[PDB]
Amino acid sequence: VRILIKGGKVVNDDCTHEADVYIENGIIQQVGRELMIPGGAKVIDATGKLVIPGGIDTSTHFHQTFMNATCVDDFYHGTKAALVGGTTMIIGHVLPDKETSLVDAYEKCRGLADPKVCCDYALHVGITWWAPKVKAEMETLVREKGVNSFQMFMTYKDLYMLRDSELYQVLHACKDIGAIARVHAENGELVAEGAKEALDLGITGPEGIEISRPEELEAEATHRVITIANRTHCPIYLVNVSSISAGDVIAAAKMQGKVVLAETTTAHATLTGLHYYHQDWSHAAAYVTVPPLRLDTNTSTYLMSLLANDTLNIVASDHRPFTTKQKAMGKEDFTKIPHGVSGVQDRMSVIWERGVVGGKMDENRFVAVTSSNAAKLLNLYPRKGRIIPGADADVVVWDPEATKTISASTQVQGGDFNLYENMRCHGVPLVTISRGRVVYENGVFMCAEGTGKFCPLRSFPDTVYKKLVQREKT
Amino acid sequence: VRILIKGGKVVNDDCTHEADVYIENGIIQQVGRELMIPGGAKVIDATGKLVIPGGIDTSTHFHQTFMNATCVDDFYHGTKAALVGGTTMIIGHVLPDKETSLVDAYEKCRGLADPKVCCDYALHVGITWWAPKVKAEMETLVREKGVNSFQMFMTYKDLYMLRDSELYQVLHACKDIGAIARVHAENGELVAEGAKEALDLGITGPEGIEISRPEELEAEATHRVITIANRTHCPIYLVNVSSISAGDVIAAAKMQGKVVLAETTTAHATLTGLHYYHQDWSHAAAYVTVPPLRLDTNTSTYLMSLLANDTLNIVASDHRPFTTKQKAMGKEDFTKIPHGVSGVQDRMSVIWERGVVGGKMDENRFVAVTSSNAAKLLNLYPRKGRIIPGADADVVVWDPEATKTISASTQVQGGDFNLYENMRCHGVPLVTISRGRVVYENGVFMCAEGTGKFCPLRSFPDTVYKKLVQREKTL
Amino acid sequence: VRILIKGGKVVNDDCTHEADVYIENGIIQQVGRELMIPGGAKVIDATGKLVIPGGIDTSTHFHQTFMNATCVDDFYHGTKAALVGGTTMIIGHVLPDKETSLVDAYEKCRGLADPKVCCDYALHVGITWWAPKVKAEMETLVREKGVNSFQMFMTYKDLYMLRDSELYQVLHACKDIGAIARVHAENGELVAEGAKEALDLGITGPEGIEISRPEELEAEATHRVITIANRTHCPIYLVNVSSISAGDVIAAAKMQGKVVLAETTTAHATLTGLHYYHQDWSHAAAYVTVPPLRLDTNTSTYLMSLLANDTLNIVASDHRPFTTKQKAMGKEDFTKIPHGVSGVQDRMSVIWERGVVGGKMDENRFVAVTSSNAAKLLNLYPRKGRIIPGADADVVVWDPEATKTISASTQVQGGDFNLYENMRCHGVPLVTISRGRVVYENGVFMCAEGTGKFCPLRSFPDTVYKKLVQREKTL
Amino acid sequence: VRILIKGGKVVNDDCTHEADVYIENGIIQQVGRELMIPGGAKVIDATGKLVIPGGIDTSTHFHQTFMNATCVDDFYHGTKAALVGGTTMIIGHVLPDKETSLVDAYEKCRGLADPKVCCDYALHVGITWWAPKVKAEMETLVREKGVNSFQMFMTYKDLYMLRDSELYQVLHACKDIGAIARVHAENGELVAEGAKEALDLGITGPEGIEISRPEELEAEATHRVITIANRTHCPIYLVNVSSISAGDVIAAAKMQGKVVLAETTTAHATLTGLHYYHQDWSHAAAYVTVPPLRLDTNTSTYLMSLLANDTLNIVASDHRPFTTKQKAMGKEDFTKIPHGVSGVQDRMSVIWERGVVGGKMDENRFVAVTSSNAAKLLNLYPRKGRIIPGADADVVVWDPEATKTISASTQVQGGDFNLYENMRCHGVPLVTISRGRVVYENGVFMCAEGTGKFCPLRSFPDTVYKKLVQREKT
Repeated sequence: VRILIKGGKVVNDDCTHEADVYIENGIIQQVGRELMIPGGAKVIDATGKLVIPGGIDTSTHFHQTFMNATCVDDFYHGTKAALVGGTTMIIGHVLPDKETSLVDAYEKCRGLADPKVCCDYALHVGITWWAPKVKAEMETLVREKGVNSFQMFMTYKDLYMLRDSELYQVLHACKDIGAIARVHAENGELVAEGAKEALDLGITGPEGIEISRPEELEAEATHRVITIANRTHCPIYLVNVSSISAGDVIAAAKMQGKVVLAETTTAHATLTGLHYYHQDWSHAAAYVTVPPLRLDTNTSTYLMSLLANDTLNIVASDHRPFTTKQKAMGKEDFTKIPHGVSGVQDRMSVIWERGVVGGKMDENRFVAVTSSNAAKLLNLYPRKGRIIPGADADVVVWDPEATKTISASTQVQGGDFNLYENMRCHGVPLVTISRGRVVYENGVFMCAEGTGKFCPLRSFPDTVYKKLVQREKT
Repeated sequence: VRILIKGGKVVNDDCTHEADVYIENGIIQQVGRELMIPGGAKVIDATGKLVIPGGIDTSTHFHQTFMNATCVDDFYHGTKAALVGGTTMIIGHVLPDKETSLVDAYEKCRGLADPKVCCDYALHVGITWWAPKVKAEMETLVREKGVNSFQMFMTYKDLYMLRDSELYQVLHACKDIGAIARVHAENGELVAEGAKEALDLGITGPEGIEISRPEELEAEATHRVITIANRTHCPIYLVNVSSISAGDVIAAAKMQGKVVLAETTTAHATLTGLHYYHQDWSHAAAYVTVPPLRLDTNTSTYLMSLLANDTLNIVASDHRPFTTKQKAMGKEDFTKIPHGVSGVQDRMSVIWERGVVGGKMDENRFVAVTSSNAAKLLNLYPRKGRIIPGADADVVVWDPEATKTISASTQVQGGDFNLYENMRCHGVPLVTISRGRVVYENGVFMCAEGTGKFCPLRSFPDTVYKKLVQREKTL
Repeated sequence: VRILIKGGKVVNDDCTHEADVYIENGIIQQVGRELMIPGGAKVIDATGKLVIPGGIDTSTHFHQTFMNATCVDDFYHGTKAALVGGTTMIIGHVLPDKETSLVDAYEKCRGLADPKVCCDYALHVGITWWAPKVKAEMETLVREKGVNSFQMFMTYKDLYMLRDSELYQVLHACKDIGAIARVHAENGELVAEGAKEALDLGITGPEGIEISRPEELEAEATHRVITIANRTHCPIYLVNVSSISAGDVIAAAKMQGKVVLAETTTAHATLTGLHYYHQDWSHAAAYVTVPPLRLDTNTSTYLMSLLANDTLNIVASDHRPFTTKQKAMGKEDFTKIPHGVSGVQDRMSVIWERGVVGGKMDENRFVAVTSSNAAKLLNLYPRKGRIIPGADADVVVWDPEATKTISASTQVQGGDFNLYENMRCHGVPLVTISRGRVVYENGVFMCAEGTGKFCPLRSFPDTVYKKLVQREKTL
Repeated sequence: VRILIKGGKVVNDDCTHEADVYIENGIIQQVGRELMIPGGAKVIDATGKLVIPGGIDTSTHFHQTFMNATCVDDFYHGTKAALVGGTTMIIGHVLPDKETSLVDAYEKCRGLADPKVCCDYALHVGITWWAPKVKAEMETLVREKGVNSFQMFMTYKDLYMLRDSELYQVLHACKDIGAIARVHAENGELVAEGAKEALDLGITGPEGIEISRPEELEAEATHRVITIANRTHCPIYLVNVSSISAGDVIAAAKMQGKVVLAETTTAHATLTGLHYYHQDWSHAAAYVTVPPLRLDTNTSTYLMSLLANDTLNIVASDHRPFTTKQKAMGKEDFTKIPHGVSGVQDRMSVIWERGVVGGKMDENRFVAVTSSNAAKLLNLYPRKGRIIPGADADVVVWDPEATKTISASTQVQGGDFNLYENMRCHGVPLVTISRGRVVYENGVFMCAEGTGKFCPLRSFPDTVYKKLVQREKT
């Protein structure tokens, strides 16, 4: 399959230039103004369009059972939805139950994904308890199974939560093997007490998700894990950053030279918690995730600014849709509403609209936060996240002058609601190319299940570790 | 005993005015310009002097056995040193070991203090472990043993440290019975790992106390306990605040309306951690306390500004002297150097010198940080911490033109070193009056052991709790 | 006139206690529990009530002509409204035009006020231009006309604005004569350009007042004047603090030990700029003042926390009401809407409701922000701002269980709107006493015009300057 | 001239990879692992070396008369010194006297530089007063004379200082033509009063430079000009940032999405004001510049962290050496010591040593702050600041395992002192290539005067303006 993308502007995270792109055998072969190529190529007319690295979504939960509900999208449907939305790689989550094997949970995931994915992928592994067995398994995963990133929780007391002593040991273990420590930082003791107290106060509706875990619980846990990480000399990556208070902690730490990276989600960057107070229970429940969307109307604008200014590095969907019927497990008790929202298909368009069209960042910074920063952290740059010769041919022809009104009735991602219903969004993937084949064009998707491949992720990504390895020389 | 303090300026925390003060039967009877009094009063000449409430020292450790050493000063010597240095009330610590009775520990302390104290006193009670028996003991102490303040530690893993879940319950229990929760906020897991790591690196000298617990450990724990307290709705009182980082956390919280109070020590407000690097091991060890003094040379100036600005409310000595021989338990392993410094006799003069003479605060703010704020928090204001009619006659005649230079060779407090050696002090107590008797005058102390009394401390002090009643209606 | 206030709780800024208060010849003679007094005193029943120092309102504009409109309330009506609302002292503004005499302007004000005031008063003097004649007039005012506070503006380009070089000299001159420098800190060049730009964009409605001067203009000017004051060593007092951004600058400065004080208005501490977008033009215009109320809904809560935390020291009304007809001068051009709102009668009740009932501060902090801090800054403490023997008898019997709802239809202050329309207030003055006479009781005001007196204000108030003496020795 | 650089690692601001580089006719022709090239090329053995974009020094003052002293380095000697130190482009300053023509001052500079420069260069133009004539001249310079950057001062009352009203008009004028506004932000009224007061207090020694302009004067002016710029919608570029207080202002503004960029100097990033108290007057005077080095021992470490974290974008030398004899004009009155220090030759090595070796940033971030960020701001990226095919052949073979001890006795830059005397610095330019010729190798410099060329700088650099032009669409 030989593809010539003609007439567009190549947009990488560093700059934009007019150039044609020639793809063959899964790889970008040439980029330049006037290309000499063999005849017979599929020609895509990208006049007026931007030719960008396909999106890399660093947080997705295809096929995951969580809080007794099973995500509506499996690996085929999730990756299809990602491609239609202009994302060409997904990183999925493995979440072993406490005191169960990390490797078994990883293998189960590999089995669900390998025969089904439409696009390239890799996996983060959840560290949900600690013991010498767990440490050995971390070493195995990094050495043999193409993992370089672990996910920890400071919340979910009695299910997934790690205590300070255990985080210390975890982070020490991650740095010794060159892994990235992702952490969900909310104070789990206080979250547990807050939910019990909210229920006692008769707050049983979805707004309990906000009331029971005010932002100071995030700011506190964020401060604490950054301190633990600085003492262990481990790089720390905060996830689902949701609040001004937490953002301010991260910015203060970075100011002091601490080795801190952070991700937010589309929803936290663009939506407010007023959705929890909607008159329709089902609408309100669809927005329930953690940390929750905050009521302060300035929060989404602030987080967008931080994404533009590199206080936050990366934006992910955190895609974990449930049906209305599954969400309704919590109809009489908000603590049982399963945490999760839809977004894998929405991410690129929503961030283009609120970020770029809204004047918060430019097109190059859009590429950085949707693909290039992630590729770097993943140790896959410039194989991914960059339009250059030699890179993987994961490419999106992006129409910056098309709008689509977003609606659940027209989406292919799972869920009964779309969080961005009726939003007019001015940026559209016109063509999605994955592994050097057109998989989405003229509004039609086509790609066989299992076409995508697992991409092993190598330890010690320079973007983080070159600096750290140098500090420890003294 | 009838006393007339004539010719001075009365300095309270609100303002200064020229007035005489007449005392009888332990109580200030009159304050005013041309007083009509029965003849035969002892007349003290205070012309050129300031008449101030006696110092209230909210943290002292007389007779305490800690880290295998027992504090040099008992309740007689400690309270005498206090009085000579212009402090007329001390609050002592009780520290029951894990799984042992709080009441028994409090009773033992009362037994050691009641016959020995020279000045009024009360006691904080340490909460070092948690269980239903502990909660019942807290209730007993507040309901009938005159306690209204508990001390907890987020550090000293496996000795005194409470875990986060325990601290939540402890703070709920404190606010239910109207107590103040004092907390020593350093991250105890990180302190434990830092010390181990420092030793493994061959850092065994006194500077290990700094290296092993950098200020981020105090800032993190300070932030965490403020957050816990906010969720429990308990007033929270941070102790031994040592760092810019921690002070900034406290200020950011107060900005947000959180119910946060904070104390620092004389040493933290005036000295730097350079002392840990002194060529004499014994000198360095004498400065070892926790959180440690910080190397950042701006630290003491900043903490003094916060005391002036009311980000920090109160200055204490945290008096817990040990000898060089005792300190030498750690000569080859800094983690065994027992934590504690001398200061109960130095506090008023040193804070006067660095605070008032240094231009960071005026004489009225000096009274607030040395007596009045403490009296309010203890529920003893204006009985203490104010020169007014009706108040207890705990009064100091303070000379703001003094010729003193501090030296260990002339102090009466315990310890082989004085942290402030050779410091020139312009403010000193000329006369100390406690319970309406002169106990120190013309450089001579006289007071019989056991003259001081325990002062039961009433729960739900208004200065903290009156606000909290209305605040609760909105939460 | 002899008055006995019996059965109440005395609430000063330090603490609350049950006590009776006996007044004679304009002065509080006794405070205490079972008072021995001559018979035939007027007895006021204060059981269930709080006895507080009367309010001191540090910013009022009675009789002022401003922006081509003349304030609805003169000195009689303004002071009557004050007294009905529980405020017993007002500080008025003098504002001489550029190149005109400060003294003549002060004398004219004294002429308008002396025969009309119902309560005690004093005056701030505006410094709107600079030259040797001005410096000589400042000196005259402080040396013999009882002024100790000057007001300057960093905005109103070409009307009242001082340039940076002039402000430096003005502040040096103020600290030399021991005055307090009040400053309205918005960037006047940017305010001028913002207004022009807003009009050019067709923004002509009242919301222009917000759009044209966003909070960064106040934060920038606030930072700049603090910096100027620090270099001149002059105490600096920020007025009408309106924003989170400005408040954060002030707090950051105080953290650094700068000599900074700050006032806000009732409206800024309680209301938002949403009022500018009201469908009735007249309603929107009634809220127009500078700096404007801010749209950020967290603003008033934050400023109230700063008042509770002492980042802000004092709350004033800034009373300058205009009618709807006067305000309508700007119906087609918001820049001509004269700046000013009603509030002198509302201040005590509104701050009680949002401050004390809201749980942001307690009753004692309420006294500090409404009288005591002002008395200190004015050099009138404890003559005013404290219920003690010897103090002036300016006293309010305050009912903390009141049934009032605020409405313009029942107010006695001027203006067609009341900013707080329909607000339920639990705290109201039952009795107001001024100069030791009852002037308001049983809902009836009675006081003859001119009963109030000018109170000369002495230079170098200790609360600011006593520190500065020692600080100067280190600089 | 045909050059093959073989065996090294190409280090750009985004990543490092092993690759050979082939240069011909002033331009990088190929980059790649195994190159097919015509025979007869000059071969440089870069095994063990890093192949980097040559340094771009955005602030130099060759031939400038300032404070009645004339800089010791002219355009030949300055640019030679730059090349020996691994900097291949310099941006010089034009500073018209108040009420004199901007264009005449630019033309005089062009005349001094064109026949003398050894390396490529361009010029910033000082706006030292304001009137309608000045605005017309700005338009001319941008339209016709290859200027896109103006330098303003908030200090030097009565010589160069602009007042608030004049800055407003200046910044409005700069944004309308797509220029960058560089500003030296110290409060000039307060600086003037502070120097008068210091002298009155009998402080006449070099330490007066600190005492008379404490950091709050910078923080205040920095806050103010950022506010002016935000109101005018003009990009603002702070220069010679020197203090924690000012850095904190810049970081707070960036957090809020304001369009703020900032530069520091080598000396501010690495040295403290204790040098003002040296026992030798001449040593102390050599460090006198503005804003002054600060006494707070944490300042240089903090500013280095900010350079690593992108609070500060760019590091320049601000090279303006004077002799001991010229500095001594201020022997009895510090206010007459002419402001200026040597550094053009030191910059790359000092920042490599303190930045990279000290573990504050990695090698890629070193390239960003020494060349790539500047190229972007200058509208010259990726022509400069990047090793890629098509880029200008301005390249340095950098030895990361060589130390040189810095000493004035061995430098080629001007001045009697070197601020970094005796510093052991572990990174060395082994080879400097400018315009595709070797100009420095085996420790020997060779390049004819006038070989370098003026590089016109085009208006509206995307890195700043693409975002801004979008904001003003609403």
